[PDB]
Amino acid sequence: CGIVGIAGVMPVNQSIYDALTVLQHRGQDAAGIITIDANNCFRLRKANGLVSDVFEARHMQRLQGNMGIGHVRYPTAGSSSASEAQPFYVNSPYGITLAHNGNLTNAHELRKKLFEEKRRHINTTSDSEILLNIFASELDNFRHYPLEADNIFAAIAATNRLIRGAYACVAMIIGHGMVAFRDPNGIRPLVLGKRDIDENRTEYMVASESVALDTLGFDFLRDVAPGEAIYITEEGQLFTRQCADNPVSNPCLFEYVYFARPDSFIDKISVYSARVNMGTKLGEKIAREWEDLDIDVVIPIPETSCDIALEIARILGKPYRQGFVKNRYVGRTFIMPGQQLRRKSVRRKLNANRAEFRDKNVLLVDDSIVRGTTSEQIIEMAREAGAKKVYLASAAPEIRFPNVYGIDMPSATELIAHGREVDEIRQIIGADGLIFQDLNDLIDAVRAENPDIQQFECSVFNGVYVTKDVDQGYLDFLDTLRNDDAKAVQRQ
Amino acid sequence: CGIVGIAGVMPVNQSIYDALTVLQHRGQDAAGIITIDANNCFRLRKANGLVSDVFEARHMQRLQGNMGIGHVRYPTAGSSSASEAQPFYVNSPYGITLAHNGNLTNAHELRKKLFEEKRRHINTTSDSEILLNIFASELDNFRHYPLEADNIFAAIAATNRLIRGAYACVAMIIGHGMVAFRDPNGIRPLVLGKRDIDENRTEYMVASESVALDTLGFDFLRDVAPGEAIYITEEGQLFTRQCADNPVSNPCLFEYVYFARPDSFIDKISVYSARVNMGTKLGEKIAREWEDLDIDVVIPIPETSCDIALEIARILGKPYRQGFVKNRYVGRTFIMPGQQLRRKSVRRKLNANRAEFRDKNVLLVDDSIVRGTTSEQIIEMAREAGAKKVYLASAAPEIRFPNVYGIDMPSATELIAHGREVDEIRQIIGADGLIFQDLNDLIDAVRAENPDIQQFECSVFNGVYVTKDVDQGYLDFLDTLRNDDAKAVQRQ
Ligand SMILES: Nc1ncnc2c1ncn2[C@@H]1O[C@H](COP(=O)(O)O)[C@@H](O)[C@H]1O
Repeated sequence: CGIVGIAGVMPVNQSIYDALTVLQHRGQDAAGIITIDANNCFRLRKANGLVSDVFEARHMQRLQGNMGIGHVRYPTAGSSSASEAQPFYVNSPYGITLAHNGNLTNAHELRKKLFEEKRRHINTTSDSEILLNIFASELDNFRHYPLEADNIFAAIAATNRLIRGAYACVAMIIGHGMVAFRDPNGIRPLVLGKRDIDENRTEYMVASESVALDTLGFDFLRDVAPGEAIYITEEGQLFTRQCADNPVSNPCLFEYVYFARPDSFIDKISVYSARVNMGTKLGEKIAREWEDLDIDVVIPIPETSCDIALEIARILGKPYRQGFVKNRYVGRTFIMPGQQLRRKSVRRKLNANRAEFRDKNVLLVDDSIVRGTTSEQIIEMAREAGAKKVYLASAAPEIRFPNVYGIDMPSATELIAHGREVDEIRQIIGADGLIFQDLNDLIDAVRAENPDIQQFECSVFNGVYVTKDVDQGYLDFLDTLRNDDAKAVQRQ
Repeated sequence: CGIVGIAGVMPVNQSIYDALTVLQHRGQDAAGIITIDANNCFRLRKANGLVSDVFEARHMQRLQGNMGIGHVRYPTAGSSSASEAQPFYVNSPYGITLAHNGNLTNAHELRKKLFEEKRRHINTTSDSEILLNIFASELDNFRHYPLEADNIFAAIAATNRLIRGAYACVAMIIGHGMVAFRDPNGIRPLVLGKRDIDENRTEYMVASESVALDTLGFDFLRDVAPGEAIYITEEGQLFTRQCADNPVSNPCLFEYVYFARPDSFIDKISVYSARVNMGTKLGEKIAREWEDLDIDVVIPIPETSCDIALEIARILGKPYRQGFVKNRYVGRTFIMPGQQLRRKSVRRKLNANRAEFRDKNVLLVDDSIVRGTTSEQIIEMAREAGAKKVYLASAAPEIRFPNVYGIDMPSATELIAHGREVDEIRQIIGADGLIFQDLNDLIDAVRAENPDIQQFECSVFNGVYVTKDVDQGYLDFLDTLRNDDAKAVQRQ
């Protein structure tokens, strides 16, 4: 998911729209934008589909005000295509709205706490609504008006003690301002920016990625620190505070692997550069370990893999050819009574340039291998195209565990790498040869861009969750959400 | 514009829908599909928008039949966005539908002929409607029913003798079958494919690009030769006949340069390979002419330019780096009361990776330059990013002339290279150095993939129109049309 928040001195709707357009790659399932108009009332518009689908002229009209936050969703367990999208909001205390990217590992607990102690009803399965409510109830502990920045930081701190997992949020509070905070572990991305209009009138902005600041002409100030809370008042003043106890930087290694746009700088690290380095490391490993076999060309599997494979091709000193072209326009498949000769699912996504495979032992490069069904077919497609030997190289290490901090992944039992050795996986997908990026390699490659970061969040590879609170009782609860999501979507 | 036609032994609506999505790059203004149902009646659905927007479940359900044609439009003169899209259909004689990619230079004269000799009214300005009525008019010369393949071909030849321009056409005549033909010069792209169901049944299909055959699992048969016609009966019989005098192969050069997909093989030439070749020619040329320039990095402008730039960087022995990222999703700007318009952005379509320009002399590579408006802003961005010297290389030569063969292009007036010298253009766009590919070189690059092609269609570069019927007078006519087009679109 991706979030944006702009506190400006002029109408923020188009900016929030444009900003979401460049964050669109973080979730195309749904989109929402909410602003505070001249009368101190929220103006909301959220629905499923791309940003362009969701917002029309009549919708932009009503999205009045000089401050608003936006969100683009990625379907997950607890928030399917059918569920209510973000941002959510409550009218008390004062009127709060919030959008978030990340996942609360103690969500269930919190829903219970909220009901028993605060009698606060959570109407959806979105942990975003829970988070908004915990935050809301904490602000309810201040009897006087208006609130002082500390109050808000107190609330935020309290919230950090109560919730667990990964999160990067932005929210607004009527009559006061806009706030944004990152989890104590700095797992989920969040950056701050500004844009001076004139003498003493700066507009501030926060977003999941730097590309949102760029596209709007905002000056990149810095990343929001782990456990830190930012608060911009309605008068344009920026305040900050450390709201966590033991803040640590354990950036999500996946953001760098393929989820984030390569022109983004996350925690002083360039996604593009990081990826190139991944090609260097993998290319070196391949030269070392696959010394004897004869590959004739390196072929990336769109999209992420392009620059990485190029680097590997360079290291291997072999030609790089664009063998697969991605079908940028994917249509809907209509269920019609007797779909005679259907189109191959894989071909729905990619197309193979026959000329690049004929009688060539090819080496395909992909950012990651999750299910393997896909992988198996891509390999199959290559053999169909005329490739003698088809070898696969993954830029990411074996994905063995599901992500519970913000990235939608299938259950541990669906991940083909879970409980399998490289050679088995190779046989299941039919690759003549398979090879993965070693985890420490991947780390060095990213860490090279910023040695200050000493540990990354990489549980999907090692099964080590920085928050420690992930268990099967919890993993199974996520599956209950997913099931209700599937019956809801199936119902539709 | 792109076209597709399938003569199948089972429903074709989803397949045609599938085909058009991989040809979506050929036109995104409007889409249309038309099938002949079990009752020998036309099933049509056509509207403005992408294929995935025009076709909803209820429409697909109506599109019943085992034979149909599809069309994705790119707005041109006469066929503005507000204009009725394709396919078009006449109820007589027999019932004919036609969809085409190209343009008729003698359209205006033909429209007059139709009215005076056949009292055939043309409701739109789309030359396709004229092409259809001409064809219809020719088929109206036959008494006996049904029509023998000979009558259809004779009719097609008669048509070829009256119309002039470039055109790849697909049409269906009720109770008979589908016919496809290519202009006598072989300008517009058209391929034939086949899919074998069993011993006694085969489905055939035609498309502007082979990528459409590829995706539907059709075996590539061959390109439809210039002046040739293809007839596929409702019973599955394929007929081919040469319907033009002195046909010659002059494939459109712009297809290979930018218009077509890299994974297509237009007239035996792989678009990808042609593109890579262009980078060799341009790299060598730069290495020769720009011998003393300090070029720190080769940065391609997405996306056509990527693989080309890669080649140039190899030739120059300079590092290739992704300094520009194309925002895959783009939205519309809104007309709201009171707000200020800031409708002047390439930043909406592109984002610059700052770190890749800082204190560097960059060589920006683009596929072509038309109005120069884009390139100016691209160069500006690169300067904003901190680049010292900004040089520009254009994969295509100077576009000084308007295209009148199916490819949309602004009037000569809006063409920056029209009436200007390289240096002059460089000054207008603010580049430190500007270099274009030599036309003869471009020809080598493409011709290298298929030496049998003597001459190509280069009018946009040299002003030589292979149909020998274009002159200032006619050019003015096309502009009066663009003025009518504007008004209809401004109106909506
Ligand atoms: N006829 C065309 N219509 C639209 N875009 C084009 C066309 N020819 C080239 N382009 C693209 O537009 C850029 C040139 O446009 P302009 O700056 O308007 O001259 C190139 O990078 C191409 O991607």
